[PDB]
Parts: sequence; C-alpha cells; structure tokens
Amino acid sequence: NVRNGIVLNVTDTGIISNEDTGFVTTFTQGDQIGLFAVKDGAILDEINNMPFTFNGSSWSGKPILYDDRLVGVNFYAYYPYQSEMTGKTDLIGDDFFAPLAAGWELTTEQSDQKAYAKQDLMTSNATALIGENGNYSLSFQLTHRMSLVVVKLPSTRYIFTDAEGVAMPEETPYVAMSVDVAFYLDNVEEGTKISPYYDAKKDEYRLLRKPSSENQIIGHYNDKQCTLDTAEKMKEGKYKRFVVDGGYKEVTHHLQVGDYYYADGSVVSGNEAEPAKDNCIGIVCWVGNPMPSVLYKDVAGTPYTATNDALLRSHPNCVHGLVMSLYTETGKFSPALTQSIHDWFMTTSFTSSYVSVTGYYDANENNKNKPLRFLGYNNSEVLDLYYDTFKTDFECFQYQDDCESSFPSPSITTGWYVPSSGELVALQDKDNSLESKLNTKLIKVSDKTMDISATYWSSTERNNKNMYIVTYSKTAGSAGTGGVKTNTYTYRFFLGF
Amino acid sequence: NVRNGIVLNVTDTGIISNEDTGFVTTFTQGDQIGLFAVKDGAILDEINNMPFTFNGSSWSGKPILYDDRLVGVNFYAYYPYQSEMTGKTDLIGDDFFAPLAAGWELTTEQSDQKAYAKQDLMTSNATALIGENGNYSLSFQLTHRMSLVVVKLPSTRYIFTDAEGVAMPEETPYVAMSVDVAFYLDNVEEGTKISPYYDAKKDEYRLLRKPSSENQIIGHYNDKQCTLDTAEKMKEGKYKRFVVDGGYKEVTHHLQVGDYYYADGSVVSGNEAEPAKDNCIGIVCWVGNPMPSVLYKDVAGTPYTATNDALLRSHPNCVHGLVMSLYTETGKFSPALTQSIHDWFMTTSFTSSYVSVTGYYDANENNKNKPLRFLGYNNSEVLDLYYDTFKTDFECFQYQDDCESSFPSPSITTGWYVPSSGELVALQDKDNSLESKLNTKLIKVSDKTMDISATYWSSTERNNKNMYIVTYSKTAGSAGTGGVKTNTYTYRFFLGF
Ligand SMILES: [Cl-]
Ligand SMILES: [Cl-]
Ligand SMILES: [Cl-]
Ligand SMILES: [Cl-]
Ligand SMILES: [Cl-]
Ligand SMILES: [Cl-]
Ligand SMILES: [Cl-]
Ligand SMILES: [Cl-]
Repeated sequence: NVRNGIVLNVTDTGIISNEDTGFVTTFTQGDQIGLFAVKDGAILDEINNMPFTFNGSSWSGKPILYDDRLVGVNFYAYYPYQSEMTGKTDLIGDDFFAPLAAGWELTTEQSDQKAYAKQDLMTSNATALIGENGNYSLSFQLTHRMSLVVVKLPSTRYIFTDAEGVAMPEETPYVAMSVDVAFYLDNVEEGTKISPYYDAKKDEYRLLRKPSSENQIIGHYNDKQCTLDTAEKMKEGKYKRFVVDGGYKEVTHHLQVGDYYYADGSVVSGNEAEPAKDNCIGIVCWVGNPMPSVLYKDVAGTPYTATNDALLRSHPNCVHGLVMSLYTETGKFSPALTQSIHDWFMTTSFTSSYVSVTGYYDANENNKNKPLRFLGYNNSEVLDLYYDTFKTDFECFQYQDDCESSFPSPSITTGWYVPSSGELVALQDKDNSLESKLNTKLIKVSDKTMDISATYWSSTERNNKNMYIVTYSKTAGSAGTGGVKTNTYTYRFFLGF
Repeated sequence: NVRNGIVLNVTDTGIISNEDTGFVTTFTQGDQIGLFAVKDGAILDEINNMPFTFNGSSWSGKPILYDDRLVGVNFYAYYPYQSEMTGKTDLIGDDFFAPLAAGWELTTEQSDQKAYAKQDLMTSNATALIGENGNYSLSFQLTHRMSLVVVKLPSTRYIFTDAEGVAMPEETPYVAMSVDVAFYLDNVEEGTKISPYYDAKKDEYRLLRKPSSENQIIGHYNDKQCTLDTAEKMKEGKYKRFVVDGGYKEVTHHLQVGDYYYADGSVVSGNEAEPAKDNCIGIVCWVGNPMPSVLYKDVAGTPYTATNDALLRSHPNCVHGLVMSLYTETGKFSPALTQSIHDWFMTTSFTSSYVSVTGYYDANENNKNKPLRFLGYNNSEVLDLYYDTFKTDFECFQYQDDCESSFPSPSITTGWYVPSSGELVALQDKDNSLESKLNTKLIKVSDKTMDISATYWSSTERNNKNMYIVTYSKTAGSAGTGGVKTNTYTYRFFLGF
C-alpha cells in the first residue's frame, strides 16, 4: 500500500423492506466500481470514472495520492463500472448520478449471479476524504437505484419419522419445493417469459425492476397460478416480498415402504385410499440411509469407506431412502463389449474413489457378497465415467432419459439410476413385500405393476457380455448371471432421497 | 339446627410428603367421629365418646347445648368412631389419644374404600369452643396417626396418531398400565401377599403402615420385581412415595392395522422384525372409532344413536380401534333354540337401549345392510342379558372364557367378544389385507394364522337355529346365513380399545 495513497472502502446500505438488514451486497472478486472527484463544479481529469476492482479482500486500481488540492473535493462512486460515462453525470442538479439511473436499461434476464450483478445499479452521494498526516481513506455508502421483486413460493419441510415419531437422522432439512415454475410479464406467452434470480439457499426468486413500474407478474407453479401486482410497490432501493400460498411450512411424516413419491419430493401415506396420479413419479421401496459406507461400515476389511462412496460425495443429503419408478419398459442394456466395464475401470485413476460395477471380479468382496450390496448410484457414476471416455450410446441411457422425461426426479434426489442387483433383491422378502407392499400401490397410480415372473436388469456387471439379472419367487429375489447385454429384460429405475 | 346447639366442623390436616397439599380426607356419608370433653382433669359423663355421623353435608348426633360449664373445657375428636374406648384415652400425659394410637391394629387388607377408611386413625389435640350469644362451634383439626406407603408403577400414555402425526380424537388419555401386580410383605409367599388400596384416578397404590415399621415390601409387576425399603421412611402423618422404573411417561405412536397388541394395552409397530411373544394378546385389525352411533351417524333414518349404543355407554374411551385375538379354536356356538334371541329380545324392555343381534329381521335395517354393521360389542351385551334371564351355558361363552384366560384383555378395553358379521367381513379387502396385513403378523407371535379357506362364527343371528358365518376369498369377506348353531366353525375374538 503506497505511502500517502488513499484507501477505498465500499459499503452497501442494502435493499430494505418496502413496508431487518434487508439484502446487503458483500461484493466478490472481479466486481468493479467507478470513481469521480468534483472540485469547484467540475470533474477532475485525473479522477474521472476511474475504475477500482475488488480482489476478494480489498479495492485496487491506479493509486490516488493525497494532495492539498483534494481539500473540499466531493467524491462519488458507483457500481457496476461502465467504460462509457459521457453524459451519465449531473453537476448542476442535486443528484450526481441522475442521468445514469434515468437511462439504466434493465432486462428480465437475471437467472445467474453475473446477469443479475451487471444490472444492480448502486450509487453514492457526495463523500468527503477522511484523514491526516499521510493516512487517508474514502469510505462510500452505496444505495441501490432499482427496486426489487422477491417471490416466495410454497414449500414443505418433511421431518421423516419412525412409527414412534422419532425423527430419522439427516444432514440438512428435507424440503419439497415447487415444480414447473415459470414467470411471465403482464400475460402468459412464450415471448413474455422472464428469468429471475433463484436463491437456492433461501428458496426464493429475486428480480430487479425499475422504480414506479406497474406490471403484473404471472407465476405458474405446480398446477396453479398467481398474480403478483407490482403496481405502487416498486420503490427505489426497496423490495416487495410476495408470499404465495403460505410460503414455507413444516410437517412430520411416518416414512414407510409403499408411500407415494411425487415430482416435488413430497410424500403421501401408502394407506391413502385415493392417491393423486398427477406428478406421482414412484413408490418408496426402502427406508433408511442407503450409503454403502454407512450400510456396510461393520463389514470385515471395511471395503466401503467415505473415500470410495460416490453417493455420500455427490448427494450427502439423500439419507432417507429409495424410490422405485412407476416407469417400466423392456429393452436391451448395451452392446456386448470386448473389454468389460470392470476391466476398463481397473486400468483408470478412479479405483480409489469408486467401487467397480462388477458383481463377480471385485478385489475386496467375493461373488456371493458383492451382488447383494446397494451400489446402483455408484454404478451410474462409473457408467457415466465410461461414457465420458468412449461416448458409446448404450440402450440403458435411453431408457433412463425416457424415465426422467416422463417422471422427472426432484433436484434434491440422486436422479434415476438402474438399481444394483442388491437393491433389486431387497424388494422382495419372505412375506411377499413385492406384491403386498409395492404392487398394491403401483396399481392405484399406474396401469403397470411389477410382474413377479419377469426378469429385471441390474447395473451389476457379470463380465464383458453379461449383466446380473434379478428374478423373484413369492419369498425371495435372486441375482443370476445370465443377463446377456443384448437380450431383452425389464427396467425399473431407482432414486435416492 | 337447635338454638344454643354447638355446630361441629372437622378438617383433615392431611398426610404430607416425608421429604403440596398431600392426601387430604374429605369424608363421606356414614363416616363417624367420637367426641370427648375434659373439664378439670376428668371426662364429662355427658360428652364421653359421643358419636357424630357425616351425612354428606354436615355432622349430626345428639345436640350439645351451650352452657357456662363449658368455659375452660378441652374438646377432643377422633376418627373412625369406636364403640369401646375404655382405656384408650390418657388424661395424665400430653397426648390424650396416646393409648388408642399405641394399640391400633393395622392389617394389610386395605383393597377397598371401607377396608382402608376403618383403619385410617385420625385424632385432634385439645380444642376450644368458639362463640358468644347462643352461636357456638367446635372446629377440629385432625392429624393421621399412621404412616403411608405410596407406590407408582411404570405406565405409558399412548398418543395415537395418523401417518402425519395428527393425534386421533379421544375422550381421555389412553394409558398402558402394569399387569400381574402383586405385593408381598418381607418375602414372596402366598401367605405374605398384601392388598393395598388402588387409586384408579391417580394410578397408584396406597397402604397404611405403623410409624417406625421397617419391612421390605416386594412388588411383582409385568415380568420383574422391585423392593420397597420402608425402613426409616415411616413417619407418623407422612407418606413415602416409591416411583418404580420412572413411573408415568408419554409416547406417540402411528396406530396401524397389523400392530402388535399386549396384555397391558401397549402397542408395538407391525413393522417390528422380532416382536415379543410374551403377553402379546392380539393384532390391531381396524383403526378408528368403532361406535355404531359414530360410524353410522349419516345412515338414513339414523338407526344408531347414543340412546341405543351399548359400546358408547359402557366403554366411552374405546375410540381407537379393534384388536383380533391370537386365540383361535373350532367349536359349536349354542344349542338350537325354539325362540331366537331376536324374538326374545323384541318382547323385553331393552329394545330402546340396545340393537337386536339379528342380521335378518331388524326393524330399522334390511338384511343386506344390517349384517355389514360393526355391532359385536352390542351383541355380547344382548347375549349377556339373555344369559341373565335363561342361564343357558352356550358353548360360545366357554370359548370366550378360554380366550380371556389365555390372553387377558386390558381393563381399559371392552374385553373379548365374538365379532359381528360386519366386523369379520371388514378384515378382508381387494388387496388381500387378511393374508398381507394380518397373517404376516400372526405367524411372528403365534403358531396359528387365520386360514382364508375356513368358516368363521359371528355374533349376528340369522334365526332360532342359525348364526351368520363368514367366509373369504382373496378379495372379499362374505356373510352367509348357513351357520347352524350346533355346527362346528372357527372362532376369532375381538376387543375394542
Ligand atoms: Cl451478494
Ligand atoms: Cl415463508
Ligand atoms: Cl414362489
Ligand atoms: Cl442372489
Ligand atoms: Cl378421601
Ligand atoms: Cl410418575
Ligand atoms: Cl379367491
Ligand atoms: Cl356379505
């Protein structure tokens, strides 16, 4: 920091409620401000739209050295810096940045941090230099020149419990959030669609608007609509929050196998006599934490640890259970390969961070134990790594895409995957849970049940030509090695939540 | 109230904690006290163990008229009045009732209000007459001379909920209380068994003991034991409360068909992998309020009202559901009758307060609707009224006794009864709930399941010779009229809770 060099500080006064701290900008590396110095009614040539960049810790630019000529000077700052400021300042009026604000062109494309930030105009009023004996600073207070729309759609936290009301352990709240969300300006049309900023942490949408604007914003979500009347609520530097149908709420639910699972992540009791078919994407088929490093923590030699647990790494919040798709089709899995996915995998740098898809040649578990483990999510990630290398369009990827297209998985889940042979075998028990707990629900929300006499694909590999395939009796599932990749068997997809 | 007649008031100072108000006696109609008047070191012949009886509002006896001779007189009172008080008072010592207390014989037979009250010795100290100008009163403060043991065994309130944790409506708390309760003095033997007073309102046992007594009291309950060391805790006019294994506690439970039901009224989730067989008496087979005036409140002509609802009248707290017995046997129901129970019933004064047992000749409901109603509890009470009149030992009463002997029903339930044909038909649905929800539980706690091909007795009468009998397919129950009372069919008992 140059001797006699003026230090720059920038503070956002924040966007406050039209009716707390409000929305205060903290700034980030790369943000730029412009600085002006006005002396005796004229901008100083040396400090005329001078840019300063935030590096994550402080504001840097060309040093401004203190001089006695800076006594009585009015300093002004604005964000975001504009290369062209000709005619954007006013020396006569009482608002130096009045033309910048008047001509500020705001669009409805604000869906990412950069698209929003570049439109969030902030300015200071006349600021004095503080200091003496070579230690000087400029500390600006910035105010937002636009207005802000905040939308809070309805959401539901589920506290999943056992039959005694004891909450199951989790990493973060499980929240069902609105789906098929679209916002429109004044009327619903493809050309009037607007793109607000989605705050995933607060679960709310934000949109900068010109002060005194009066448009209706139409929101579509789930299967309904709302009208957000912004007229008279668009004050400069202030926000209006629209809470739609109660906003956030919390419920408790005894999570059980057979419960109905929906596109927004909501769950309905499997005892429901008339379940809604709309947006139903599957049935809860297993309750508990399905991470292999949790399930198999006490297995001899600890073959599953946090280091090689892809599910724990990619979706640490999915500790409640598994869902089976209403989706079902018959088809091929992949072409017959020269080199198995297992054999390819063992030649890569991924052997410490993933588990092989093989049920048969695993280095840590024998061919009796490995096909019984819950590893479908792992297997999907290993198959994605294989795809990234060879770009072979396996038929299983097309069925996965089709399941996702017809029954979109919630963003809070793993997404759909072909279950491992272990996950499929666990669908059946000695009390015929497949027919009694699953098919009795499937028939209420779908025209297809899980045929107990059918053969099901797993994502567990036998060799270069075969997958493990699962069959059932009325008392057990059985993982067999005869699943020739080019044969036709039945698909059911799973997701973790 | 006689002019110049002294008014008597009696107040118990109460039994207080050895370590609130404590246990304060309020007195009841028929209670008697004895009164003494001591003048110049001698008992007055006119007021020597004079009895006074409480009538529910006031104390009455032979009137005591005020006289100047009563100035300076010491009055004493004790409870309960004894016809013989010779040598039971002390004029020399500072405690007038010291010999009464010293010779007081206390037994361990205190199981009813009268057996307890007759042993609860209470006395006053010297009391002065209050008043002037013909208005006088004697207001005694009585203190308990014995000590008191209070035992609080463990109990569990169940707040039964649906899958969303919403409490089901109820009239009073549902509480599982200890069973097979027995107390013994010093050691366990048939001859050392003691009978304390059971306070059903507070769910606790009380036993008067001599002050400074030191016996261990051994309590047996459920399948365990406790030792109550009374040594050093038996102070005159004070109680010691022993809280066994935490005493009263509250839990919440999602009540479902298939849940395991126990002898103490406790319920275990039907999802339990290893249910306890010990004290299991049945399976929850229906959830909800089973009172016919509630279930059928909207039926045309309102055939079921509070006036003719025997279940609501006798067990108003049984609004949670029904349980089916683990018990099952085959046998006859009754002899063939000349006059049906229905035909007998219609000639009685009970036709407005009960529903007929007939499924076929009901005056308000036709023969298609009447056999589908839940009326087994009603039917048991009508059959008891028939037994009270004719004293015929029907075989169904012997099977009921046998079920109760092997699987005792909790005191908070209806007790076991033969289900109506309507209750049996509701055990099966289109998703084969009989085999999937009931038999899968029965096989874990019993060696017998409900055979879907068997024929079951109901308590619904067809005519003088036949009962309705229920058969099942994999999709429905069917109530048939071919149940000749002297034929052999299968019994399953139900209870309401
Ligand atoms: Cl920010
Ligand atoms: Cl909210
Ligand atoms: Cl089979
Ligand atoms: Cl297997
Ligand atoms: Cl009392
Ligand atoms: Cl307690
Ligand atoms: Cl059938
Ligand atoms: Cl029928």
